[PDB]
Amino acid sequence: LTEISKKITESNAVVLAVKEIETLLASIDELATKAIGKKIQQNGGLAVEAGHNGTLLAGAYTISKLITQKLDGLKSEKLKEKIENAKKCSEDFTKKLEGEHAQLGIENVTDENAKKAILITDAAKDKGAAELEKLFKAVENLAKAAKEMLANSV
Amino acid sequence: LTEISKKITESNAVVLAVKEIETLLASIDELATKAIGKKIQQNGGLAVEAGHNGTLLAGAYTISKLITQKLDGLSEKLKEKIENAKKCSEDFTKKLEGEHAQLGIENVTDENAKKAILITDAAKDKGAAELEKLFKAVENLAKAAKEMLANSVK
Repeated sequence: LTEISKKITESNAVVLAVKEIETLLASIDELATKAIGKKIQQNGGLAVEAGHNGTLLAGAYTISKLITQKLDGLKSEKLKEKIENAKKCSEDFTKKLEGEHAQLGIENVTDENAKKAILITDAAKDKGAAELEKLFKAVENLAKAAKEMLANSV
Repeated sequence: LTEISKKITESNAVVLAVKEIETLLASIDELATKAIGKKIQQNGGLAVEAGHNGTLLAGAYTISKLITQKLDGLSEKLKEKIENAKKCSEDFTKKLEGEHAQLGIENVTDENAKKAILITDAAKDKGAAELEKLFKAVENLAKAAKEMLANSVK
């Protein structure tokens, strides 16, 4: 019974650490679905302001660089393959954004190009969003396995 | 007792839900410290691109509203700590809206963006002071939630 408390707390530490990565991905999705081409509006809400998404994409870039860092701190023989798959997907996403600097690494990034980078429901998603979509799937799979380990401990 | 396990899972759900809010705040701090006045750089990293922070602030505004929603989703022990954080989250959102003249444009200067979301900014008079209070209210809420989970696991 002394082993169970040690097993529950340490497996919950993985669930908490994975939740951090899940939420970082959700914040990118929130920037993509709500903030692209927008500006703060008088009396609340967002108003349309097309084509100046350069600093917003720098923010998604920085969060992608936080996501791989969190994946590096994860270390479990059962989750080794699922963790390493998420880390490769997180690096691919960051590298794809870097490769599209000609269109994404400017101030006046168009709404279309910003969506192609970070909006996973974008039709073309050929400037990073397809890599972001794989990163979502890899992290969701890692979360499901971690949540099952905590349920088996309890 | 088998009933204790019900206490562990339900109190761990609170820890997970608060961690989600903490991470949303960390993403805003990551936008503030790294992305303001920046753009994606060829070969990696971020390059200087002053101003044009308007859509980045729209993203911080959107994440601030997600934080308020998550605080609404939250335990008769933590009611005052939850209500205090919810009040701080609404104050932060309302402060950003009130500064729409300087924050609700395309070409938001680096200085004004930092006054809004960079809690280490010296002036911090366009929202960052409210953000700093929100950080403190959430970290105090997190400490209380993890203390309740530690009492359950023993």
